[PDB]
Amino acid sequence: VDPRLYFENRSKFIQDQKDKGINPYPHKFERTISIPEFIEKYKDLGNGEHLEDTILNITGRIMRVSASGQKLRFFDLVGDGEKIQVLANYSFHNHEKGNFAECYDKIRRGDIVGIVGFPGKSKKGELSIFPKETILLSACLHMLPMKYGLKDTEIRYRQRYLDLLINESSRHTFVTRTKIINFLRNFLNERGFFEVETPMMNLIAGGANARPFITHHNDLDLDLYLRIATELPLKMLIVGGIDKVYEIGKVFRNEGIDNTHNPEFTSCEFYWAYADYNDLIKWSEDFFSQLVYHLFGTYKISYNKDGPENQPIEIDFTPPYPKVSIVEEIEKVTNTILEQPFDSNETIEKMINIIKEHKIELPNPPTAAKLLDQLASHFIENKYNDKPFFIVEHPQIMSPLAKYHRTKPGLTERLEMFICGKEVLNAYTELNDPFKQKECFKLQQKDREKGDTEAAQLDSAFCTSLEYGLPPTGGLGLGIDRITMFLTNKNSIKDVILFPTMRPAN
Amino acid sequence: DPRLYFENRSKFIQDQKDKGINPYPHKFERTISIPEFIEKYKDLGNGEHLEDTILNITGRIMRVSASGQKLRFFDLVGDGEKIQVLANYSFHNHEKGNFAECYDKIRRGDIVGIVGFPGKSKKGELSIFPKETILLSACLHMLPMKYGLKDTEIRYRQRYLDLLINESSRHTFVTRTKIINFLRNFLNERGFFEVETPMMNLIAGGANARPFITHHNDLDLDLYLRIATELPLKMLIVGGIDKVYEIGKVFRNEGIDNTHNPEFTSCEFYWAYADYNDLIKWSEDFFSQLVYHLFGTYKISYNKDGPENQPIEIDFTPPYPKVSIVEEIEKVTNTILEQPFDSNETIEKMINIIKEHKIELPNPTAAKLLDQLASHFIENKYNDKPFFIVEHPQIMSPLAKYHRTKPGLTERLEMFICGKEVLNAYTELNDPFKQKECFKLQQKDREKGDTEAAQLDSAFCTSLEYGLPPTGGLGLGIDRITMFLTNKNSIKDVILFPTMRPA
Ligand SMILES: O=C1O[C@@H](CC2CCCCC2)Cc2cc(O)cc(O)c21
Ligand SMILES: O=C1O[C@@H](CC2CCCCC2)Cc2cc(O)cc(O)c21
Ligand SMILES: N[C@@H](CCCC[NH3+])C(=O)O
Ligand SMILES: N[C@@H](CCCC[NH3+])C(=O)O
Repeated sequence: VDPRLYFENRSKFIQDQKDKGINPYPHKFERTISIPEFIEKYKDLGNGEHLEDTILNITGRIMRVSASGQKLRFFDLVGDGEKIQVLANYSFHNHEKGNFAECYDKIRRGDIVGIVGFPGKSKKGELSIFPKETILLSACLHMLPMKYGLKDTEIRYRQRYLDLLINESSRHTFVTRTKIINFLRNFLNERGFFEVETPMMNLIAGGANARPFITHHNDLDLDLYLRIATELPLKMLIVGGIDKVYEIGKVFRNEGIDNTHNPEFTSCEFYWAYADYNDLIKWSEDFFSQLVYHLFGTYKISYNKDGPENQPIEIDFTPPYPKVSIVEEIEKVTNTILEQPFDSNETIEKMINIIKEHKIELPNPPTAAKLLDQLASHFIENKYNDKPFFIVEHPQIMSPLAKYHRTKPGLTERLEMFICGKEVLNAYTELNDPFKQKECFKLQQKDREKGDTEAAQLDSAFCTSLEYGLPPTGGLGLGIDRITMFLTNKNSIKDVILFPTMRPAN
Repeated sequence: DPRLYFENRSKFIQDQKDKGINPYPHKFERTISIPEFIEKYKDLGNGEHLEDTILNITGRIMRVSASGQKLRFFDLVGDGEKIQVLANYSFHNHEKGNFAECYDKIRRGDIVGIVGFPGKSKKGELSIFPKETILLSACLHMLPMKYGLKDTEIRYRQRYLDLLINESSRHTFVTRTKIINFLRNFLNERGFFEVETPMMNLIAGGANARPFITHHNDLDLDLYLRIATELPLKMLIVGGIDKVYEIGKVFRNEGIDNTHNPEFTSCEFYWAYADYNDLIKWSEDFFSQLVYHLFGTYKISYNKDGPENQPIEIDFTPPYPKVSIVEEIEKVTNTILEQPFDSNETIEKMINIIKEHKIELPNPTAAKLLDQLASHFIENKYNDKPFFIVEHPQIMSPLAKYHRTKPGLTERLEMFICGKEVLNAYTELNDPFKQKECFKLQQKDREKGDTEAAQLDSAFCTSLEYGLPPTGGLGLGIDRITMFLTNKNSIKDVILFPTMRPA
């Protein structure tokens, strides 16, 4: 009933041990077997069968406490996601080491224990460790929460260690997460790609449309920005001759937090010399179809799109995926023509009016790209939940770094894969002409002058590298935390990050 | 003069745009790479042409030469390998353009798309014989030669130029990536689990270092970049992930030199039920197996005093020497450092030792004092082999478990190559009551003006109360390890883009 008193009592227990000799936090307990190795080694065992001649050293944490009297104690020992029962029988206690009840009366739920004992099955067939001696390695001073206590509470986030022990689903989630990354690292390695590291602190934060973080180095007396993307120095490396290059790492964007946006998230971006939009389309279908089959043995997975209570939709990752041109589909759904230039007063007022007619949010500032972006967000982004699908060939006012379309004026060779209306992949044929790049950086600075503080600044060091000749390349970005959300059936980005960014408890 | 060169090539590109031809074509389908090309056709004798194999080649032209008007030669470099291109007036497809006009425009550094056949020259240099050559992306500047990158900062700002000219820089970052590749699989074979902890936190803990500050606007919240991955990894051990690690960047806001870049790559792992001794063997196993994986031997050549002096042989054969820090300082300085080490007297004693040896007084707490004594009297004891500094005082190690038999010390180890700290490990402190004792001690030395004194994480202290099992944790400095395995005397030579001033 009273956790504050429970913790105050256990604190006295630890100090009462030190006064009366014992050390409650010993340095080393040489373990002999792990609990998973234990279950494998002795699961194929008969009912009631003991092997009291094989003595083993095993560790773990107590998570269930019960007793069938003063002479038989029952526990649940967990370790590495698995579990065995501890069957402490008074007959098998090494009495030279201490009194049976005095030893086990101290055990509480959460205690980390070292056990010397032998393996066997119970009468009912429960595979158990049968201790000869049990020594406390690291006591748990607090009361562990119940599964109910964490269900719709933020303790999973602020106290992830509780979530990792109590909920089996949590360990499963993050084991899947690093399997997603393990797949992608080798998927690129087996294809001749070269993993690198580009700085996260920069004089200018380019590569995306987002407000950055700013820090300060004292000894240099220099203001550095946290990277919002890895796009530019990776393209500088293609110039350097590394024709197959990529990076898996954290990027930082100082903007709103919600179920799809954590301030720091993991991205992967690879750059592929002598590849284009089509290769990036085929790559995205190849990788996602194989990523999903690698984890599930199927191409169709089910996802609770509307939360856990409501029924799930089924997502079919089987290639090929639908391709939807952003301008012409917005055209069709709205029955209008977006005349070019898309950034003209006529086309901007037009889009303002169709945003106003449908009572959709007006973006501030009403830049032409944000109008198009909200139009695409409100009209084409949730077109398919049955499968992933590509929104392609964005106008050049939206894609300052994408190469212009080879047969469609004003558009780019850009693609974007969505799952359940959530952007998960960004790719395009790279804009490799320094003459046309400055015009998209100087037009972005004027967009910056209108209050669009996401409008990309002028990186000069990157512009100079374009002047030594960037070969025709194709680059693609992956939002890893979002891929993990869908592939682990979680509705929040806080559920696929170990320690998400939270409002402080003060 | 370069300025005129860039402007001619700049005007040259605009001429092509007005003249009709696209100077930056969208797509050239390559059939074969330059590495595959050498592998596929290395064995051809001097003079043979397979005129039937019409191939599509890519690369960067890095040499221009001619023999009259009908013969043109270039060096096509790609993926670190180089082949010849022999353009001859007979094989040229005259339907696509004039021979001389097509090839007079190609200059050193240009990205081209060649369609031709494989063959070896009369002198026997493996060549590609184009029927048609297309400029895919032009080099507008003048690329320097190898000497243009010697006495300059250019390698660090324009790493792409260094990678394109100095063939050794490409070897170093391949080695850097192979180092990390080996370490990840070394841990993964032993059941370790890779995670990613926050880089922005309410508190910067896990090391004795001053952090960077930043601000998240929507939350109106100041956040510190992580100086270590230590504390959030240990709370994951509490969560039941007994073999956890993270290979990533950490940020420390201090001075820059040849072994300090404000952001650097570390690897920390945490191994429950292991100890000071298990980590000692892990370090010896890993560094011996890593060296052998790279070099086929346990002995390395490293120019400790630069390429202008004779190098030394680093023998990574295990085991490595272990040296106690307080014991050795006391022997080498012929003094007695008494406990408490942060007592006024032995603080005054260490200060006087530094004074009569004429060493610089650290901005003078006992832990900073001890660190200075170790740096000048211990840390260069062994250069021919890596060695461990062990059993540090707890005054220095607030997160390390106290030594089980040596009072005042901890079960800590630091490994050094050529006097550079490259590894840090100890038996983790898991008694939460001793932890807050050590964190409150850091605040007293923080009150004396220590920017690098650890502030207490209340989240982390609460974590140990739920029970942190006996654990041994270790930390690697990836960049510094990369330096010694690539024979580099600066950390900037192993970081693709080191932190530097604006141009
Ligand atoms: O995860 C995210 O996805 C990216 C979008 C992602 C699409 C694929 C290419 C890389 C970028 C956008 C974003 C913003 C933010 O402030 C926080 C976040 O977690 C994310
Ligand atoms: O390279 C470095 O190594 C680490 C020391 C290294 C020892 C082994 C464990 C990981 C940390 C110290 C350091 C500080 C700094 O501000 C910039 C830097 O580049 C380095
Ligand atoms: N850096 C991009 C991803 C790669 C786009 C294609 N080069 C982004 O932030 O979305
Ligand atoms: N975080 C430590 C490395 C790990 C030490 C053992 N937990 C450091 O910065 O040196």
